[PDB]
Amino acid sequence: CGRLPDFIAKLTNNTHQHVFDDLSGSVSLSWVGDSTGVILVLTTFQVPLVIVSFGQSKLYRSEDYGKNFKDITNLINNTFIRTEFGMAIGPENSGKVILTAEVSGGSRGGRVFRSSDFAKNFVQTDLPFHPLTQMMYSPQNSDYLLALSTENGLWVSKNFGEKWEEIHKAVCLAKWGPNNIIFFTTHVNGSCKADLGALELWRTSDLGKTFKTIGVKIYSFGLGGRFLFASVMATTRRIHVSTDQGDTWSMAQLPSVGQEQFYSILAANEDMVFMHVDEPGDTGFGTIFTSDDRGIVYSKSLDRHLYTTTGGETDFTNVTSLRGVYITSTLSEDNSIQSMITFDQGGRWEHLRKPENSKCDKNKNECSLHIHASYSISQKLNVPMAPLSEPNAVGIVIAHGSVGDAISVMVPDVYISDDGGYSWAKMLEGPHYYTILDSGGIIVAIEHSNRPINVIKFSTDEGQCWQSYVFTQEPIYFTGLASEPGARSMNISIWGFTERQWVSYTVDFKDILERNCEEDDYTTWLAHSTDPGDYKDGCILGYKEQFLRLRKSSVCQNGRDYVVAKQPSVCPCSLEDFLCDFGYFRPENASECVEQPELKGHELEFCLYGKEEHLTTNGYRKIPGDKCQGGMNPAREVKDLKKKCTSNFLN
Amino acid sequence: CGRLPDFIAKLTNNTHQHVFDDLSGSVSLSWVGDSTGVILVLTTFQVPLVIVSFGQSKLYRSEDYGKNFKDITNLINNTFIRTEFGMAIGPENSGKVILTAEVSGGSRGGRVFRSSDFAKNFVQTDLPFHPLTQMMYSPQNSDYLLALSTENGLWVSKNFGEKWEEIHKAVCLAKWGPNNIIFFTTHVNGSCKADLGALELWRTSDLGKTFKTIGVKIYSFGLGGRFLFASVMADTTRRIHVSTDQGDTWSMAQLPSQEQFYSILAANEDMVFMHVDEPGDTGFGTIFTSDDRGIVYSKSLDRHLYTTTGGETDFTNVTSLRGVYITSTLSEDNSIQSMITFDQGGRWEHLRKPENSKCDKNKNECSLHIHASYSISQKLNVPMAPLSEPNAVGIVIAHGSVGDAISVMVPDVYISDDGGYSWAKMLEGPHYYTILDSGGIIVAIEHSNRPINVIKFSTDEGQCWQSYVFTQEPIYFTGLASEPGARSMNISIWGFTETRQWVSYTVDFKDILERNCEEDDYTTWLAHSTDPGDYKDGCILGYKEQFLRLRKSSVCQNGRDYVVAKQPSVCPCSLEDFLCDFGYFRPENASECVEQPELKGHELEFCLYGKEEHLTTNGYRKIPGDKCQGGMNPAREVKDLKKKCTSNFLN
Ligand SMILES: *[C@@H]1O[C@H](CO)[C@@H](O[C@@H]2O[C@H](CO)[C@@H](O[C@@H]3O[C@H](CO)[C@@H](O)[C@H](O)[C@@H]3O)[C@H](O)[C@H]2NC(C)=O)[C@H](O)[C@H]1NC(C)=O
Ligand SMILES: *[C@@H]1O[C@H](CO)[C@@H](O[C@@H]2O[C@H](CO)[C@@H](O[C@@H]3O[C@H](CO)[C@@H](O)[C@H](O)[C@@H]3O)[C@H](O)[C@H]2NC(C)=O)[C@H](O)[C@H]1NC(C)=O
Ligand SMILES: *[C@@H]1O[C@H](CO)[C@@H](O[C@@H]2O[C@H](CO)[C@@H](O[C@@H]3O[C@H](CO)[C@@H](O)[C@H](O)[C@@H]3O)[C@H](O)[C@H]2NC(C)=O)[C@H](O)[C@H]1NC(C)=O
Ligand SMILES: *[C@@H]1O[C@H](CO)[C@@H](O[C@@H]2O[C@H](CO)[C@@H](O)[C@H](O)[C@H]2NC(C)=O)[C@H](O)[C@H]1NC(C)=O
Ligand SMILES: *[C@@H]1O[C@H](CO)[C@@H](O)[C@H](O)[C@H]1NC(C)=O
Ligand SMILES: *[C@@H]1O[C@H](CO)[C@@H](O)[C@H](O)[C@H]1NC(C)=O
Repeated sequence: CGRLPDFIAKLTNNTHQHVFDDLSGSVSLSWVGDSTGVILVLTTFQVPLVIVSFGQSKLYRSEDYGKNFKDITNLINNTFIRTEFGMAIGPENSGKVILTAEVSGGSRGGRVFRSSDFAKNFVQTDLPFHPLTQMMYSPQNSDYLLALSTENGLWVSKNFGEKWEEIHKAVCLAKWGPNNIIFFTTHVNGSCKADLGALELWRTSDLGKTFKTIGVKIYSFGLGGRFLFASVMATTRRIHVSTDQGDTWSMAQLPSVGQEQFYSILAANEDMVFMHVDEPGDTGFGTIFTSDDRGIVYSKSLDRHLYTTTGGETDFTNVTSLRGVYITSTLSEDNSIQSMITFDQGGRWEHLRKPENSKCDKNKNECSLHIHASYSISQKLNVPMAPLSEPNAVGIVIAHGSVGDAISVMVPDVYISDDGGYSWAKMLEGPHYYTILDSGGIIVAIEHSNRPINVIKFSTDEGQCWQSYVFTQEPIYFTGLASEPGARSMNISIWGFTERQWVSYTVDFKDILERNCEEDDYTTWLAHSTDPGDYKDGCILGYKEQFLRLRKSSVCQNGRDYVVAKQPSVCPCSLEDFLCDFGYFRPENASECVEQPELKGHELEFCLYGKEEHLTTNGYRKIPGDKCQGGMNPAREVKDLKKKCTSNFLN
Repeated sequence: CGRLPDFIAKLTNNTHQHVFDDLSGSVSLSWVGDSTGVILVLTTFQVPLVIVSFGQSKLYRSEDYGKNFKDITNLINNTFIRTEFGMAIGPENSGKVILTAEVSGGSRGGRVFRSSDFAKNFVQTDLPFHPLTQMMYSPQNSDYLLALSTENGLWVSKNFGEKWEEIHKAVCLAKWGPNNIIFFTTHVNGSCKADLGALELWRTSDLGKTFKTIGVKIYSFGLGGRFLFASVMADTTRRIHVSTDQGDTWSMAQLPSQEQFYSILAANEDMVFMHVDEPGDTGFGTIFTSDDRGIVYSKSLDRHLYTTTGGETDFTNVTSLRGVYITSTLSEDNSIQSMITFDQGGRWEHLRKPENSKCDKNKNECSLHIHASYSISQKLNVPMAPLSEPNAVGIVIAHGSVGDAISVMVPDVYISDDGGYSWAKMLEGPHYYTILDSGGIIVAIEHSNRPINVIKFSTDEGQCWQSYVFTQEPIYFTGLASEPGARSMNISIWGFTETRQWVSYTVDFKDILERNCEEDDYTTWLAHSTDPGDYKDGCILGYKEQFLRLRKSSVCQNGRDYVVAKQPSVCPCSLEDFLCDFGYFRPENASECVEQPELKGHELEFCLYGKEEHLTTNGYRKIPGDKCQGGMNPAREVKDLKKKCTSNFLN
C-alpha cells in the first residue's frame, strides 16, 4: 500500500458534527436525493399498531449536506412515527417522501406528510383510515399509492396520497404490478388467517373500477420479475406460475412428484426463476431449481441448499455488481457448511475459492470460506449486514465470512472481493457495518461491538488498501450509517449516542480525492468463466465485456464508467451457456449434465398448460437471457402428445 | 427512607471477584443447590443443529460460593455446548446436572456429562443419537429422562442418562405427565409440519413397553394443572377437548358462543383460564373461566390482548398472593389497560394508578400498563416479566409503562407490596431483578448499552432502595444469578469489558442483615376485596388472613413467615365469591353478572361428556376453591336432559 497522504488534515476540515439534544426512541437518518442537500432525521417509537398511545416525534432537516440541521418538529406537531413504518421514499429522482404517522391523542385515521421536492417542503393530509402496512409506490407511476387499513380495507390514491378511495373491504395482502396493476387476495368467512387455503386472488387494472377473480383456493401469492406466483391448495400445496397477469396459469413442473413438500421462490427476474424446494420430510436443506423463460420447466441446479427450518431463509445472494453471479450456502456430505458460487446464472455451481490471504491449511472442511447471508442472520449469528454490492461498483462485493471454526462463526470477519466473488481476502477483523458510494470509489466500514466507537475505516481503491480515521474525540455507540445517493457522491453520515444524547457526524471526502484518475490508474480485468480457453475469457452469458479497476492505493476521484465503452460482441456457446435440461443435473465440480438416476428408462413427461409433452434431449437447454451464438448447439425436442393432464387448480 | 447504615463496609468484604481469561461465545452461570457452594460457568456456541462444526466449550467450577473458580475444561474436551441447550439443572435437592454436548469433530451421537453430587463429579456417556431438544427430567422421578432426536425419535433413560432406549420413531412432540406418564404425538406421512391436524396422540405409563392411541385428528396438545388438552380438527374447524383421566375419556369445551382460535392461559387443580380469539384476529380476545372439571366456561374478561403472530398475552399470575392475576386488555378508546382480578378471574378491575403520578394531561394517559409476555412479543424494551414469589407474600416487581410512547420505549420498574393492588415507581428505566431471603432482599441491575457497576437493593420489600458500587471497573451486564434457598443471601453477576474478557462478582448480604426483625418492624395489612364492608376486608376466596409487612427502611432479617400462623376465619359469601355462570358476564365496573344479550330466551344447554344439560341459574356459580359460608348464595341447578349430543371427536 504505502499510503502516506495526510488524510487527517483533509478530513478534519470536512468532519461536520451536529449534536441532537435529547432524542428519545429510535433515530432514523436518510439522505434525500442526489446533489440536493436534504438530510432528514426522524424520531420513531416501537408501539403496537391498534394501541392508541401519546407521543411526539422529533424531526430535523439539513439543507446544506449535514452542516446544520433545522428543527422542523412543528411540521409534525401532535403526531408520532412508528419504527416499522418510518419513511416511504419514492423511486430514484422522484423526489417523493411520505411520512406516515399517527395522531398523538388518537383519531379515526392516520396522518401523512407528503413532499415532492426532495423533502424541502411537506404538506399535511389526514387519512380516512389507519394504515396496517406502509405506503406502496407503484413502479409505473410514483403518484399512485396503495395501502392496507387496520380493517383490511384496500385504499388507493391517484394523486400522491392527497385523496384516498377504498376499493375493497376484505383484502388480506395487496401488491403493485406492472402498469399500475394491483393484485390482492380477499376472503369471506371470518378472518384471513382462518381462510388460508380458501382465498380468492383478484386483479385490477382500473385502480378500483374493474375486477377479475383470477384464482380460488389460494394460500399465498407473490410477484417476481415478469412472473406471477400463487400457492394453490389442491390437502396439497402446489405452485402455479403466470406470465400474463393472471389470465392463464400453469403449474410448476419438477423432475419428480414429491407430494406435500414445501416450495419457495428464491429470486426471479425478466429471464428465469429460482425456486427452492424443501427436502422431503423434516431433514433440513433443500434443492434449488432453475426454470426457462416461461418459469414452468425446472431442473435440479444445486443440491443440499441450506435454509432455516422456521422462516425458510437461505444464504442465496444476488451479486448486483456482476451479471449472472449468485452465491449461496450448501451442506457437504461431511455435514460442513460451504459457499457455492455460480457465474452463469445458476447453470453451474462451484465451490468458493479460499482467499489468497492464506492463513490456514475433516480437516479439509476447515479453511472453507462461508459468506454469511439471510440464513446466517436467521441462525442468530453475529452478522450485522448481508452481502453488499452495487451495479455502479462493478465487481465490488463486501460481506462477512467465517471459517469452519466455531470461534470464527461467533466473530466473523469482513472480506472484500473485486472480481464479483471469484477471489476474496480478509481485510477487516470482526463484524462491521459498511456501505458503498462514489460508484465504488469509497467504501466505509464501522466496528460492530458493545463498546463505543470513534474510528472510520475507509478505502479509495475499491477496498484493496484500508486506513483508519478518528472522526471524534467523544466516542459514540453506533446506530446507523447512511450515504448520499448518486454516482459521484462523496459524503457519509454517522449518528450515535453516549450513555442518552445523540449526535451526527457528516464527513466529506472531496479533499481526499482531489485528483481525477487517469488511464495509468485503471487496471482492466475480465469476468471469470468456468470453461477454459481465451475465446470466452470475459464472456458473461454470451456477452464479452471489459471492466476497469482502480490500482492499489489509488487515491483519486473516478469520473468514468467501469464498463469502458459499448463494444457489442457475441461469444460462442459452451457448457457454461446451457442449463441442465428437465431431469438432468451436474455432479459436484463437474461440467457435464448427466441424467437423474431414478428417471432413466421412463417417460419424460410434464404437463404444460394442461397438455402433456415428451422430452427428447441430450441434457442441456439454453440459459434464459444468454445471448451466445454458435459453438455448442445441443439437440432437444419437445413433442406434443396432446394427452391432457390437469395442471391448473384455478377457475 | 432515612437509611444511613454503612452498606459499603459490609458488602465490600463480601464482594468476591473472579476474572475469566480468553472466553469466546456466550457465558452461562448457575448456582448448583442450596448451601452447596457449587457454581458452574459454561461456554456455549450458537451453531446450527445439523451442521457439524469444530469447537471447545470452557467449563469452570467454584466450590467455595464463587470465591475461586477451577478450570475443569479437560472433563469435557473435544466437545462443545450449544446455547439453545446449555445446562439441564434438576430439582433443588436432586443434585443432578446434565451437560448435553456435541463432539468437536462429529460423531454418531451427542455426549452428555452427568452428575448426581451437585456438579462436584461428572461422568461421561456417549449418546446413541443426536438430540434435537434438551433433556427433560420427569416431575415424578429425576432419574427418568426423555429426549427427542434429530430424526424425530423418542429416547428414554431409566438410570439418569446412563443407558438410553428408543421407544418411537415418528414423534413430533413429547411431554412428561404425572407418575412418569409420557404423552407424545406421531405421524405417518412425510413430516410433522405437513400433518398438522392429522396427528395421533399416544400414551405410555411403562416407559415404552405398552401404548394407547388416545386421540386422532390432533392439531396440538398440552398439559395444565390437573387437565390434559388437545386441539382437535373436527371437519375444517379446530375445537378443544379436555380430559382429566390422562386421556382415557375426553370432553369438548363448552362455551356460550365457528373456526375461532383457542388458547390456554393457565390451569390449576381448581379451574382453567382459556383465551378465545375474536373472529377476525383483530388482536384481542376473551378470557373464559371453567369449573372444577374444566368443561363449562364463561366470559370472564373482554378484549384480552394477544400477539397476532405467537399468541402471547400479558396474563400474569401473581404467585405472591393467592387468587390474584394481572393481564392487559384494550379499552373502547383503543388504549391499553392492565386489568387485575383478586378472586381468580371472577371479577376484574382496572389497575390503580401509582400514588403521586409523575404524568399528572389526558384521561387515557397516566394509566399503568404492567408488561408481560405480550409486551415481550411486541419487541418492547422489557427485560423481565413480572416477578413474584409465594414466600415473599404480597411482593410483586415488574416493568410498567404509561400512555406515552416514550415510556413504552423505556419502561420503569414498579413495586407492589399488596399483591398488585397499589403500585409505585421505584427505579427509572429497565432492570434485571431477583428476589432473595424469601422477600428480605430485592436486587436490581440497570439494563442499558453502557457498562454498569451499580447494585440496587432493598431490604424493606422494595420500599427504600440503595445503590452499591461493586467494582471500580464497569462491565457490560450479561446475567444475574441467585443461590437457591429460603434464607439465601448470595448473588452472582457476570459481564465483560470491551478483545472481550469476562469477570464474575459474587456478593454476600449476610452482614447487611445482622439483626432479626421484631414486633415494631412489621406493619400488618389485609388483602383487597372488591365488595364493600369491613366484614370482608382481607378475604381471599372465603378465607380471611392477616399478613405482615416490613416497615419502611427496615434493615433486619425476617424471622417468621409473612402470614400469621393461625386457623383463618371463614368469610360470608358475596358477589366476589362467585364466577359468572354459563352465558353470563360482568360489565365494566360491575359486580353483577348479567346475561349475554344473544342468549336471552334460549335453552342454556352444554354437552357434558356427550350428554346435554339444562342450566337454570340466577347468573352465578361458586368459584372452584372458594371456601366461603353464608351470606349470598344464588340458586343454580344442572338437570340431566334426554338429549345425548356428540361432544367428542376422538376414539
Ligand atoms: C458533500 O457535502 C458537501 C457540502 O459540505 C457538498 O459540496 C458542496 O458544497 C458547496 C459549498 O462548499 C456547494 O457549492 C456551491 O457554493 C458556491 C459558492 O462557493 C455557490 O455558488 C453554489 O450555488 C453552491 O452553493 C455545493 O452545492 C455542494 N454540493 C452539493 C452536492 O451539495 C458535496 O458536493 C457533497 N458531496 C458530493 C460530492 O456530492
Ligand atoms: C398461580 O400461581 C400459583 C403460585 O404458587 C400456582 O401455585 C400453586 O399451584 C400448585 C399446583 O396446583 C398448588 O400446589 C398444590 O398444593 C396442594 C396442597 O393441598 C396439593 O394437594 C397439590 O397436589 C398441589 O401441589 C399450589 O397450592 C398453588 N399455589 C399456592 C402456593 O397456593 C397456581 O397454580 C397458579 N394458578 C393457576 C390458576 O394455575
Ligand atoms: C453465601 O456464601 C458465603 C461464602 O462467601 C457462605 O458463607 C460460608 O458458609 C459455609 C458454611 O458451610 C462456611 O463453610 C465452611 O464449612 C466447613 C465444613 O467443614 C467448616 O469446616 C468451615 O469452618 C466453614 O464453616 C464458609 O466458611 C462460609 N464463608 C463465609 C465467608 O462466610 C454463605 O453461607 C452463603 N449464603 C448462605 C445464606 O448460605
Ligand atoms: C439482482 O438480480 C436480478 C435478477 O434477479 C438482476 O436483474 C437485472 O439486472 C440488470 C443489470 O445487470 C438490469 O438491467 C435488469 O433490469 C435487472 N432486472 C431483471 C432482468 O429482472 C440484477 O442485475 C441483480 N442486481 C442488480 C441490480 O444488479
Ligand atoms: C401543537 O398542537 C396542539 C394541539 O394538540 C396545540 O395545542 C399546540 O399549540 C401546537 N403546538 C405548536 C407549536 O403549534
Ligand atoms: C482431550 O484432552 C486430552 C488431554 O486431557 C488431549 O490430549 C486431547 O488432545 C484432547 N482431545 C483430542 C482427542 O484432541
